[PDB]
Amino acid sequence: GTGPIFIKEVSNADISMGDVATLSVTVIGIPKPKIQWFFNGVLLTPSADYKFVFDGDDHSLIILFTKLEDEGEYTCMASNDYGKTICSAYLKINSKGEG
Repeated sequence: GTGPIFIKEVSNADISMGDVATLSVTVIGIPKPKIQWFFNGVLLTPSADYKFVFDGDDHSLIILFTKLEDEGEYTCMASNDYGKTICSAYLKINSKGEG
């Protein structure tokens, strides 16, 4: 019965606008921790262009069809009966446009 531990924390990433953005972690703990993702501190929910996927101990956030507005600080939080643990990364979206 241990708190959650990030074996693999999220990494910063640089993406061109429109490409797929991914953030990945590996987490362990008993009971199996639950994963949540935040953008500049606000909870993200699954939708057509955000996928919350997992496989075993691995979790990923997948952002399809990125727009400049998706640039910012993404936080992974893992939670179980014995604690809560976070890690964060910066997603930079290199964009082209006109005012």
